[PDB]
Amino acid sequence: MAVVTTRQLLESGVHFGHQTRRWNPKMKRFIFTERNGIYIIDLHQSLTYIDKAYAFVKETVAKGGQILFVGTKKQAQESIVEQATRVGMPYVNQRWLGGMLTNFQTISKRIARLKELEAMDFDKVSGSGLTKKELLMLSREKDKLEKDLGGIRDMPKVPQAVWVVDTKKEHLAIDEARKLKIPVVAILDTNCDPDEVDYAIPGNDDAIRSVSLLTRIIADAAAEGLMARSAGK
RNA sequence: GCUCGUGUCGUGAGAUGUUGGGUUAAGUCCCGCAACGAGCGCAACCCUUGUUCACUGUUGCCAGCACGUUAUGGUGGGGAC
Repeated sequence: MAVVTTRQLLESGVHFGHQTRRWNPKMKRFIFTERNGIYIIDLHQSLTYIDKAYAFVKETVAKGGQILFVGTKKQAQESIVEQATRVGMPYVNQRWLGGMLTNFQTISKRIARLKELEAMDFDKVSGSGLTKKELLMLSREKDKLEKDLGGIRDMPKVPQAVWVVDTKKEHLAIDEARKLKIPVVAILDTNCDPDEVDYAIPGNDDAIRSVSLLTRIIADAAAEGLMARSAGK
């Protein structure tokens, strides 16, 4: 969308990148100016790329829409979850584990187990008595499953697209996504790869708000598409 | 301790899980983790021993009561031990 063009980007500081020490060579075209070691995003083609990502997410929600918001960095832990819960869009925030996208059967088994336990554990703790170190360990297992699984509850089948923040940390997600052929949209700074991302959105990924405004705008896009789905049906 | 399902890595045998840090009598748990799970083992359920309560009182027991061959709770009786 408009997102007041480059004004919001410049005020927030998206133009920041990484220094010369580590760099992905596929960024040769993507160079504005060498300012104080930190690489500078031109932020001009960024508008076009975010517009293209917006168009693709509109098309995905037109065909029905299922975006998996994957995130692990401390700069996005407290940002991804709130917007994903607001839009009602599936998300993972703590320890994206090997599988899920490929271990569909096991993850669905754990989804069913979590669904049944979230009721039976509460019924047992609130009703009939139970001894210690058994109810306690079941509650602890519930807590661990809740910590390691958030918005993954609601998915009937394989998703439609995945939104990635800090692909360097969440590398395995893109490998699974490319193996199973799902659209990928990711935040990439000057050290990431365009070959493994179809709809690439360059920009900083080291600040809390730097990923927060992008996740907020894509959440607004998802909410608008979900509203339009009422007429689309 | 030994393995499996699925995933993943490798052309392949195979690997990962099951490595690492901490802990435990224990692959016992915890933390992190391309692993996510499960199974047989460990543990627990069983028997016995250590404390205690209720119930029952003979062929067991005898605190309070009455005699007993002198004598043996032998006796009527007693639920205390």
